[PDB]
Amino acid sequence: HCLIVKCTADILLLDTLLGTLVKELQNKYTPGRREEAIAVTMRFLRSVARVFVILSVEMASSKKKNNFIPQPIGKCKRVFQALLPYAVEELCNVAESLIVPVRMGIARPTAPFTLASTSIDAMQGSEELFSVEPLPPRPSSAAQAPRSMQWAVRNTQNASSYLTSASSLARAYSIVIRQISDLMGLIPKYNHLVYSQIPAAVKLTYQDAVNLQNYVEEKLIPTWNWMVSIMDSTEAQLRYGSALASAGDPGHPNHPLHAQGMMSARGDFLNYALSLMRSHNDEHSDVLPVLDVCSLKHVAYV
Amino acid sequence: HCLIVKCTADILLLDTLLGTLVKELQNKYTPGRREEAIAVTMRFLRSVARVFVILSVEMASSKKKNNFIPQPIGKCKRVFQALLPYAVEELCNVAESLIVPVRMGIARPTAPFTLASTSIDAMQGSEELFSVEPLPPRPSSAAQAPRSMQWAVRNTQNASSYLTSASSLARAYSIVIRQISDLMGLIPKYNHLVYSQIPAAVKLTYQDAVNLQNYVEEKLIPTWNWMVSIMDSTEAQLRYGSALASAGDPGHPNHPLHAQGMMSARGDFLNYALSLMRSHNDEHSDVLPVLDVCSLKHVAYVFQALIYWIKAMNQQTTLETGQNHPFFRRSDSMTFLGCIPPNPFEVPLAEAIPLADQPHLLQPNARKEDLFGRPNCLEVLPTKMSYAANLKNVMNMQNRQKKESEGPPLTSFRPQCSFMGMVISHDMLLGRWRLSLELFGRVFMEDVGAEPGSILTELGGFEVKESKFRREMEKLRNQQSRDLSLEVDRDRDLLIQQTMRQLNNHFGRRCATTPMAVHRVKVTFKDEPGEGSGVARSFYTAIAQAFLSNEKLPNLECIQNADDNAPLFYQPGKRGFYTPRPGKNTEARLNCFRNIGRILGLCLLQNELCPITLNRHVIKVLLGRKVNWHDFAFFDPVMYESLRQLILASQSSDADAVFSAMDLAFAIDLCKEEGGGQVELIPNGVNIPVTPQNVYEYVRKYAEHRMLVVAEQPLHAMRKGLLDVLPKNSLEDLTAEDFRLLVNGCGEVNVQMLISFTSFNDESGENAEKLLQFKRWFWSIVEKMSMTERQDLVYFWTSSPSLPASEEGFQPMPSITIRPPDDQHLPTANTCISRLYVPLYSSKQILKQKLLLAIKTKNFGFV
Repeated sequence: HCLIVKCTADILLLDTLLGTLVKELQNKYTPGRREEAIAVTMRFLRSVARVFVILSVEMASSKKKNNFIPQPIGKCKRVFQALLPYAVEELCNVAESLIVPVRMGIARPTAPFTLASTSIDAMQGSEELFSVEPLPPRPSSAAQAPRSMQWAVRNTQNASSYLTSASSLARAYSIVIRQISDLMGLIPKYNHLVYSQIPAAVKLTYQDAVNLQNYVEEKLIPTWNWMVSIMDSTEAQLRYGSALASAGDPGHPNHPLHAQGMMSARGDFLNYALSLMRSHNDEHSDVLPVLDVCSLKHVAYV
Repeated sequence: HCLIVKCTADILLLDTLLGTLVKELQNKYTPGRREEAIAVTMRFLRSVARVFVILSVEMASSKKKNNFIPQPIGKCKRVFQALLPYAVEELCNVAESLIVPVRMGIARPTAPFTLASTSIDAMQGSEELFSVEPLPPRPSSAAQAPRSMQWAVRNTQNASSYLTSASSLARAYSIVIRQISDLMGLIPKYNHLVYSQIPAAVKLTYQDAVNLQNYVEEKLIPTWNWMVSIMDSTEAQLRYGSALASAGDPGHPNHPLHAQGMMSARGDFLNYALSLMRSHNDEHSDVLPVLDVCSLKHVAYVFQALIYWIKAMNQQTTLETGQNHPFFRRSDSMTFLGCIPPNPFEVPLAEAIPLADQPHLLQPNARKEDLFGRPNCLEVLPTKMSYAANLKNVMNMQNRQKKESEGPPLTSFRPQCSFMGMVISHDMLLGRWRLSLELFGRVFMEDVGAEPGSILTELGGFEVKESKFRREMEKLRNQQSRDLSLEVDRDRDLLIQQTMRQLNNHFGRRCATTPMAVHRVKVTFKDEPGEGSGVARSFYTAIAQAFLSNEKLPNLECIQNADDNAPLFYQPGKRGFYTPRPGKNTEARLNCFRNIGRILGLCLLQNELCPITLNRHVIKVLLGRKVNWHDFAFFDPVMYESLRQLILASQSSDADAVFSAMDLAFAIDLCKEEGGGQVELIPNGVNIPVTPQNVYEYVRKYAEHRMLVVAEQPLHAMRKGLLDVLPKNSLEDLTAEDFRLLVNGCGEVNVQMLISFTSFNDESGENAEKLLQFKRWFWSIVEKMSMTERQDLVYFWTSSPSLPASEEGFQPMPSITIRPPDDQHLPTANTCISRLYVPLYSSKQILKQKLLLAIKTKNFGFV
């Protein structure tokens, strides 16, 4: 953290560190040293990755497209560009670890927070998170939808919440997927975009690009299946509700274009449970599917 | 719907329908008709299943176990019992469809709702849901956790919500899993439970039961994997946090026992994300894992239901001088969940039972693990914290296991659970997820514990048993309109004789074979005939003091008209704690003891404390259940340990020489309080030497004789005395530790406990700050009181010294009235309402002096 975020007037230090790692990774003529260097490198890269994610999540994306891209994050990109084949693998694992609590439905509730606009107020939050000692041992002693789709929305026709935290983890996941794609994007030009840009970086070859791509695809299959299955199910429910809106009579008070506490709530819940049970066997021919899309913000990000 | 819920005065209609389906399902001789009938039947059954689930979800489970089981739901069960093999399959599919929206994390938010108590208001909601026309075509035009686990809870150390709907779907899922298990439960008896019960039902055979079971297992594997992986991950995080709490320094502000908006929230979220990323690669060695369990209510419901299934299967599966002899085996409370004993002959007494080592260590809400000493898919512990690796390992382990009826009639069906593991018995799983279970067993008890026979109640501590205790004792109290009245002196000799004589005249003029259930117990003193509760509390105290005194008794033969003067009780062994002294064993003595047993029954019936501190083996005998070597530690810890050392010496290379040098024989000295002299443990025992090979018998007979043979008649008398007042069933809930909390309450006056039950009233008219300073003064004085002075304070304030072990222990609650400022007057307490009244003293010194002088003026008048 401190080398990257707090040397706010230098870069040669970081370059020296990377040059050292690269030289030792190429120390093929010394026995064991190769594998030792790989193990060392990976253990460093996961630390870089944590620093990178924390920063990226805090800094608000500029809605005017600007190259502000503050130097902490630029430095992170430089590391990953210099150590590309390894950086890709560790990034897959960070991505994977961020999504699973949401993809299994487990995650904690939290209150919401504003993304930080200034570089300074973004950076400060990470200081208080990395300025830490291990515990000592015991002392010696949303624009609104059109009418053809409004029926499918929970609408009127701080405290913590589960959905806040589910959403923000999906937001965070997207960043890593973009960054992995970007690094895969550099590969064709790399025999130029190493030597014309950076003092030292890892040599790599077509065979390696193949194996990286194999690895990257595998790590995405679970989240892909989860996304696809939910999307298909949602699109089906929407299109059916539209076809019924065409064939049915808008004079009826239950038509999608036309449309107490505890018992109304138990009504809502029972309508939902009954719609769920019906839908499983296509026993649902003449009433709108019970649905709300506002929960699905995490699949939208993914 | 309408045939089942609205024909509220008929059943033959439904029977006719079922008979028709069954006949056509057996129409094998007509082509195609068979398959047509099956298709028809299934389409009907799914409709029945919807009706059933809707009803079952609405009707609130009766917390008193009742067979109300309203006839709509009974009819549903009849259908499924008549169409069993098909009913099972469709039920799997309904279960599956209910869980997936939660198991994928997708489900809608909703507001909460109350379960319906009456049958009527349950039924009405379903009417408005089934009274529907299809849309026409267009016209032609939570008890709080202990400190070792509090760090893992989001706690303080209508709108819709997602969690409401996630939870209620899990609640609904459990019902179907129970019902499937129940139907599988009927299969062995079915060739009787068809024809003896219902006009018509489907014939089925052993071969079919096999295939049903195959089908049912498969449909559960996904939810099983999801449950298991999350549980392992949770248990790992809990156990690691505990190990760190042991090794770390509690002086540090980040220790689990020691422990802005947007930025604090972004703090919380970042702490969580960082803990998540760290945990995946075991890069998490020196900070607590970020966790909250309150979200996990849906896995709690699913877990409870999945045990139900395996537990039912297991019921189908089950249908010396050795150290292995039952005397030496660990007993009630001691045998932990799926555990094997820390052997008492290898482990020090001090270590084997920290409660038997230190008797004052018992608390109402202590963890059972402390008191009795801390204890392939299941053998390897939940080591990894990451969710994902546990899931992957679960699937790999599952892959390891992957890698007319001829012969048996249904009555011979031998099912089990065998997949996921080779054999599961629920004790193993209660061994594996021990902490998660215990934590659920505090946090979710009000809700998941309301399921019928919910496994959480088996983790129910003292207060669960006490919740039953009030209900049973008040039920036994309110069934009778006849009081007990005792008029006694304060003098020890007169007090004993008068109490026992009046108890015999009350007992004997009522039927002596029926328990002495009474409306109220009333007591009046001679020359002070004030009456009722506080007087009776002062009496239970004083009569106990009279029995425990080292002074000589008056002749107990005086009690027969309704010398064996040895003191009634003595302290065996190197405890402060009592067993009856046998005296001359005359009938008059046993008659007295039989009345003392009645006093225990009476105090408990009234929910009043009796300060008689009896030893564990005495209490086990009173409960009517077996006494073990471990209870000899409760008889005499120093002798138990010395005999353990004698057994360690029997395992030494010089044991024959050491036992020769000790000169021990099968004869024991008894103290005067045990009847005195030297007694043979076996005939001719003085001439039979103890050897390293007979020592196990010697140590057994030594312990058995001292705990039981010495006092068998006093014990027989007291136990008869307890049964003379209370019915046997009331003993069945309790071990001696529980009986201690109910009989004696908390003997240790925990000042924080007393604070939480105390209310303050003000009559002084002085300002809230002076009142709060005076309240602080009072509690800081009570904190500085010795335990004796605290016990005297509660005795002065209430006419009893022990605190009740709970809120439920108080009748009525303790309270303090602050009176106008006066430094002359003393504090005074109406013990018949357990309320103290205190002047607003000008200084803490005067408050202390006046309070201590009052409670130490032990001659209390019975207000």
